[PDB]
Amino acid sequence: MGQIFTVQELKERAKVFAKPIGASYQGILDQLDLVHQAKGRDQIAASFELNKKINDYIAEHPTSGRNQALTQLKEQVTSALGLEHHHHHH
Repeated sequence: MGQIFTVQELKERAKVFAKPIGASYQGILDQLDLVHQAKGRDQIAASFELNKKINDYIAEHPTSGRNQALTQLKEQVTSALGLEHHHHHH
């Protein structure tokens, strides 16, 4: 809340409705804490990388107002690593 979104705090808002645990999806939360490993302009510059790619979250659930927070919030730090949204044909 001070600056970078906390993983525990995200779970509260991300709780929405009781849903199955992704387990492997938790990687999205490790980015918040991991961002502490990168340093210099590369760390923050990463913030602009996933930023655009995160726009996908809105496209997936644009009807939800929560995406506005996750999109903008994650775009700050989660992107701070530029993990590049993974996708495949299916």
